[PDB]
Amino acid sequence: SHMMVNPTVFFDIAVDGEPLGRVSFELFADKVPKTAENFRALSTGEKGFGYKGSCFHRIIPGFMCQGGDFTRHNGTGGKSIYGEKFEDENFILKHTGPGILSMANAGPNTNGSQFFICTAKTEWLDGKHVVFGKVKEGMNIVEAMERFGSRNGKTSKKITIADCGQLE
Repeated sequence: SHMMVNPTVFFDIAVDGEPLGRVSFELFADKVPKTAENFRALSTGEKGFGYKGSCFHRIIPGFMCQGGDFTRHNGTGGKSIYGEKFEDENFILKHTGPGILSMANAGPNTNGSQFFICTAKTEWLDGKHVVFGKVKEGMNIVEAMERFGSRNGKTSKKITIADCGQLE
């Protein structure tokens, strides 16, 4: 069969509570359905929990912006829609360049809710982080976010997902 149109999610980002702009993502539901569905549902909040009001805890210039720890706000928390953790679905897609959306994890088969947005090609992550989407619009907003990170990931201003959901 021919694929359905892949879903699209938005984040509205704020910096110290001041609006910055919107980033929207294509989710590769065609190729990585279970992992796309988790991120989609966490973005709408439809299971009773999710990304709205969470922070980007770890940002490294030249490398990636990381968020999705909506329970502990520091990289030690988060949960999936399936349970605390779920398996690596597949490694079909690779970390090819800026904009790629991929799962953060704590080793093999430990996906929760944490994710990162690449700002460069990061091929050393191929085969151990599941790639499941890409920025489709607002890569410039990710580049603005990026400036507020540092080599050790600590942010110099508070970067938050003020609002998020699905646009048709």
